[PDB]
Amino acid sequence: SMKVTVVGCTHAGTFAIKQILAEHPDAEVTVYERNDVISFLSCGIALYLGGKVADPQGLFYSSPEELQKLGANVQMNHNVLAIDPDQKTVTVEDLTNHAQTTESYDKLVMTSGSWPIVPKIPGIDSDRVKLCKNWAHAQALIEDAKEAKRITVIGAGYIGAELAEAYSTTGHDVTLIDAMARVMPKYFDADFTDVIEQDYRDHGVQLALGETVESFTDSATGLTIKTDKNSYETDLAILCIGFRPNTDLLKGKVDMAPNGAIITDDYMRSSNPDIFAAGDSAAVHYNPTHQNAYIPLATNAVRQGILVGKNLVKPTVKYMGTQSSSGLALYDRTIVSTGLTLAAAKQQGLNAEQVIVEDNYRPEFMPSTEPVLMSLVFDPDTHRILGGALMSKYDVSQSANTLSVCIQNENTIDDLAMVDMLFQPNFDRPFNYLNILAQAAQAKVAQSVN
Amino acid sequence: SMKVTVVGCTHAGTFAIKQILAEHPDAEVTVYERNDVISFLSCGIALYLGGKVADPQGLFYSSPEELQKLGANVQMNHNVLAIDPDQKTVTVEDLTNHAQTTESYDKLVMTSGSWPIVPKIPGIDSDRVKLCKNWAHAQALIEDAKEAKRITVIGAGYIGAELAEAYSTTGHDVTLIDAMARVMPKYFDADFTDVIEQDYRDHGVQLALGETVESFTDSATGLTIKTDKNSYETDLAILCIGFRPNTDLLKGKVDMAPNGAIITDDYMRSSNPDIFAAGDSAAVHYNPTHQNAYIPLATNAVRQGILVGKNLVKPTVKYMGTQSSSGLALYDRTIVSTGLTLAAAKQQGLNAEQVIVEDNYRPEFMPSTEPVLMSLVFDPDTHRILGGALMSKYDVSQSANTLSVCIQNENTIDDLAMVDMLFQPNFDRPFNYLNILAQAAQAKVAQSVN
Ligand SMILES: Cc1cc2nc3c(=O)[nH]c(=O)nc-3n(C[C@H](O)[C@H](O)[C@H](O)COP(=O)(O)OP(=O)(O)OC[C@H]3O[C@@H](n4cnc5c(N)ncnc54)[C@H](O)[C@@H]3O)c2cc1C
Ligand SMILES: Cc1cc2nc3c(=O)[nH]c(=O)nc-3n(C[C@H](O)[C@H](O)[C@H](O)COP(=O)(O)OP(=O)(O)OC[C@H]3O[C@@H](n4cnc5c(N)ncnc54)[C@H](O)[C@@H]3O)c2cc1C
Repeated sequence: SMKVTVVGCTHAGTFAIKQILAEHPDAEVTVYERNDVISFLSCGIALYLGGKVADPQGLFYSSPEELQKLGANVQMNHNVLAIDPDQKTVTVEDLTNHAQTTESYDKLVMTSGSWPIVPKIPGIDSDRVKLCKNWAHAQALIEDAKEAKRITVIGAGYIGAELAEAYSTTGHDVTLIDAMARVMPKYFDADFTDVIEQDYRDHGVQLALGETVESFTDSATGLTIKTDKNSYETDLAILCIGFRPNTDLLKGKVDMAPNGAIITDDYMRSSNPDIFAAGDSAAVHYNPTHQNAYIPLATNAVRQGILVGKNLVKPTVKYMGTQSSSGLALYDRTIVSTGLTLAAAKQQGLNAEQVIVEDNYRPEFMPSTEPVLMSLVFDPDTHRILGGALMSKYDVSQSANTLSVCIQNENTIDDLAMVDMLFQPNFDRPFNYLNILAQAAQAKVAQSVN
Repeated sequence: SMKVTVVGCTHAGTFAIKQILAEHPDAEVTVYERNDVISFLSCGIALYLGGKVADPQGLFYSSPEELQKLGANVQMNHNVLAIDPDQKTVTVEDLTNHAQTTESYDKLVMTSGSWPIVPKIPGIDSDRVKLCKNWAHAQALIEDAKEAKRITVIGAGYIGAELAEAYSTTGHDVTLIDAMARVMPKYFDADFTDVIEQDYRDHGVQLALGETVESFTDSATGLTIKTDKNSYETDLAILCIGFRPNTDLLKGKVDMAPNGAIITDDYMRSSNPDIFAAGDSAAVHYNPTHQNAYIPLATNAVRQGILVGKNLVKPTVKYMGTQSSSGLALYDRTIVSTGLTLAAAKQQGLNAEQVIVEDNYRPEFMPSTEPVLMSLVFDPDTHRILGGALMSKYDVSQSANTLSVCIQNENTIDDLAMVDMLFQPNFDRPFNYLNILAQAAQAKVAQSVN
């Protein structure tokens, strides 16, 4: 029977194994995972530290026992040491006793995920510097936070943004450091990040943007972080400066993006047709640019993992690409986005323009309403929508998914300006705020012809 | 100068006039309207009677003074008595002094809307039987509600359902009478309306479904309503049994649906190329069936009004059709839908199947979560989505707009099962509930092929 080896099992491996067992019940599925746990939702780390999680056992949706019950050979606490594609073998180490074995496979599923970026900064190995990815990192931060009054987050991505907000609302002195000029520049344009950065300042968070960390120096009174512009002392530092594909097992053996992300076809097959990749270990087709990108999100992991099971024997279901749709909740604001920002679109030489619209999402005669700040990025010549974002105290998260479907179908600002959307004052004005947003883009395009 | 006559001005006429004046500033636009007010939002009637509207003056978004300021010859309190499309002339009556005039036009915009259906039932002319459409009807119900403990709603569509809910939550004894079997069967299937009808019973509303009103008889202690199965005494009866296109001015002169709705091309031109129709006076292109239908919603009126302005001279912007996307709030429940129900699809002999899913909309480890009941109607052959509905105490209204864009682009259950949507525990599971909905539809299709 067909032998399948799965390297790594958090989200992409979990969905791949379940899919393979469901559609090929005769296949021999062996899975190796360094940790003793699977299906951990890292998105809940900041939610717990922020107080919002009572039972940490709810942060798991699967288990090694469940995959075993489904018919999988589950080998937890195993570290894959080598992958031999020409001999189609794999060498694995049992971390409980160093026992090494060499096994054959017919298909290999590379779901080894990613690992945080740790730069060559002097003193970064300090015990007051912590990572924040897996369940082990979470349990450490859970116990270490009660004593760390001063928290410093290094890296102003969405993960770093969530940690700073979660620690600020729980009685900590928070400093947010990043070398980039703005917070979360991949998701939102300057109009959005200006409001968010003001929210951090209003809540006492010290913003140290545009500064590069140079050294970590430990003393009795805490950890001293020196940047090219200032110096800070903290009780704990957390690294949130991005992720790197954990694919060195296949380096030089399958085609890769410069950062190590495995390049796949539309059926999740690598350059080696017997090695599949899914999740943080792989690149994704970015629909707005029709090129590969590294977008390490759980949405890609669960989707690509399913496709691995669909296409294990032969191509069956094509990958639909992604728009990198994301959403965040910070200081009672819902901040969502999808596709390209204006900055990213121009940074990549695309013909793009932007409209910014602020409106109450539902009529004022209602008992309450709330302003929603909206952005729409579009090609001024083809009118094709390239991206969009919404920010409001009202939960506007589902509108980003509406925009994602628009971009998936390559709809224009003219499609969105008039497409049928419901009206009821409990929810919106006669035209939905997404219609109003696209009508503003039309007016900006019209203001150009005349 | 091009002379334009607009017959009727609530929503479709308001948007048409503003659009015509903006894109043809040198048009002579003359508008006649029986009422002395424009742009009244009839959806606010039930919202006020439910205590959700402090100032009823805010239920307007434009005014005759505004249209005149924009350049239009605004003739309020005028009743158009005749239209001659051959000679391109109109005959109007000034309702303030009975004065009649006769004017010519180059183009005529027929935005005469609709009027409630009044059946030939004995006693229905009683002063205790009230209509519920325009601002004059609203003021009467606002003043009568104080003296009407017992309210009887006739017609269990969305309008009557909202009135019954509004009165019942404000201390009124409510009876909901209708001859059809379910409430709002044009929007929702039985799984949804069973829960809705149960909410009415839990809140003390007397559901008189499957009953046919036979007479209204005034008595000493109010109004006696006799049906074929029961007898009711009430203080106020409100007719909510549907709407008829108010188009008798053009009967036999332009092509019409059997109910009188004016049939237009994709540019809102009637069979007479110089007469446009928009709003409740017209039939709409229904995308799920690709046929003309009568769907009197404010969403269609504001859209088709805009298209009249853009297509006044020559065809410029095509009509995108509609999905009849709608949404309501009944007893803290957000209930939204778009496209075909399974009942309506089978009633028209369409190859259609349905899947029903109930799930918590976001993970259980969050501080709170809420169940959402979901429906997806699809063609089991082509996999094309025909319609969908969602119901939850959490505001899921935006998801119906996502399904509308899906139907607009003729996406399949396979497209929706895997299309990129954001994940963050504040909003959804790793797969958005819309993804999960379409994945269950794939499962139903899969269990039939094997
Ligand atoms: C704090 C945090 C918050 C996040 N929030 C969100 C969010 O809100 N929304 C969203 O969409 N995404 C979010 N993400 C990203 C999301 O968690 C990742 O995309 C997801 O973990 C990727 O799934 P994966 O299984 O492909 O990768 P991984 O989770 O990294 O799984 C890889 C596994 O492979 C194992 N492994 C690696 N090498 C070997 C080897 N030689 N032998 C054996 N095992 C090996 C590793 O032990 C690891 O467990 C967040 C991430 C973090 C860190
Ligand atoms: C209680 C109620 C609640 C509703 N709730 C919603 C909702 O929540 N969401 C939604 O999308 N839709 C809703 N609707 C429907 C929506 O209000 C209508 O579709 C909308 O009014 C249609 O706009 P219209 O201008 O085309 O038609 P109309 O509102 O009927 O306007 C027609 C105008 O033309 C005038 N007129 C007619 N004949 C003549 C004549 N010979 N001479 C001069 N003037 C004339 C009339 O006086 C009238 O003012 C609701 C309707 C009602 C009645």
